[PDB]
Amino acid sequence: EFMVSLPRMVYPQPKVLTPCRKDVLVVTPWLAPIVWEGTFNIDILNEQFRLQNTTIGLTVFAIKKYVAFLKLFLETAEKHFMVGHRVHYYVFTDQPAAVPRVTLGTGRQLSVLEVCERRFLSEVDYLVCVDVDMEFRDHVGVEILTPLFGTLHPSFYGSSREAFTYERRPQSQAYIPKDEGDFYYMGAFFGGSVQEVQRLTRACHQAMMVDQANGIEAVWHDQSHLNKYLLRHKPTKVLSPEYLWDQQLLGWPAVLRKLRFTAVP
Ligand SMILES: [Hg+2]
Ligand SMILES: [Hg+2]
Ligand SMILES: [Hg+2]
Ligand SMILES: [Hg+2]
Repeated sequence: EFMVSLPRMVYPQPKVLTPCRKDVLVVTPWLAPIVWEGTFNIDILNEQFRLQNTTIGLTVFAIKKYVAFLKLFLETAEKHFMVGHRVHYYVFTDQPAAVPRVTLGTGRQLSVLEVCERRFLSEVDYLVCVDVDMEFRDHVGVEILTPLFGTLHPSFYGSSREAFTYERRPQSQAYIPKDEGDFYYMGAFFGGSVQEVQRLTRACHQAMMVDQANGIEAVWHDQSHLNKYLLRHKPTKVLSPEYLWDQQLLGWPAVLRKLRFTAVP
């Protein structure tokens, strides 16, 4: 928590009387930034995070045929994910011997765990939880780091809340009525401090057990419960769909200046 001074740095003065974006919302109503290209100066942010010796954990589950996605996923993470910072990849897999041997940059490591415990608390400062059937195509960096973040679902970012595919059955712990909801977050990319991520996954797991005891299974299971949690425990940042895109399904709209992390065709 003690933070050394930034060095002198030369960059454009912020413009108080020029909006950052005129096409999109860049702050939530609980004053959490919404991360779009143009909002952040990455040099400032990199300094702040490097001066804290920040370590980022990146977790992926790769079960059965999903092991095939690891090579592209890790290679492209090496090009685009937290470059310059300490990174610890945790690959959770039923096929440890099939994990590809990917060459890592300095300060980057990978653990294979055969299939949250406290090993994370001792090893990393932040945890980022993503799906493996994806590739990085542009910068994903410390601009996302915060106590708790969710990402806007790319199919729903323009939708009204009544059209969100939340769990709508009142018998479910994930239940959200039609007049509630900020955003529709996708399960494929969330994170935060280790403490906040473990709170979330603990809460989701308990709610999911309660539903199962009541003989009910939520519509988009993990994602429905994620959405309920983030409704009731507001994220400290929200990532734009730059951070979770499918170009084959959704193209490349003007509102996206960059496509950073995308579905594999
Ligand atoms: Hg700006
Ligand atoms: Hg995780
Ligand atoms: Hg939950
Ligand atoms: Hg969850």
